[PDB]
Amino acid sequence: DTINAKLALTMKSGKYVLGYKSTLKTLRSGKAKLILIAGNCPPLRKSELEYYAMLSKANVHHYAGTNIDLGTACGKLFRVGVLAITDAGDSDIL
RNA sequence: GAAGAGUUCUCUUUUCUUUUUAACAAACCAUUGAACUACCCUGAAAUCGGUUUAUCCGGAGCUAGGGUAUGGUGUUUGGAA
Repeated sequence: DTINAKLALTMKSGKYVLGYKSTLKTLRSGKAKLILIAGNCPPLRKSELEYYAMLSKANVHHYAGTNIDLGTACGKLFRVGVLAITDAGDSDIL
């Protein structure tokens, strides 16, 4: 299966936050299990998000597709630069 | 409104003139006129919203709420009656 389907599954039944500021909050709290980073993300931000994840022992997936594709992949009609998944629910993302 | 003047068969509570306030200094300031202009904080937006005369803006963080800065040929005064 593709990550888009897993992302579509985990948003039907699951927990998530969208965007940079909310992602940092879940990484700080320790409830972020997996963060998805858009392919065209700012290069400095990617280093910061990767560092936050390593400190909180969360997985990072730099998956191909821009913030436009990531926004579409979550079913939203706006660009998404980074996702944080606190709960897969019924999906097999983790 | 006031002071003076012009006209006045008749009419005209009339017509005309004067009724000013500098550099500089201080405190405020989007109030009273011009800002959500830029930035920050909270928060996280699809039933998408905000918004200009001019359609641009937002998960790279909208709307909203509260702040910070920019400051006079503005205000209140000193100067200055």
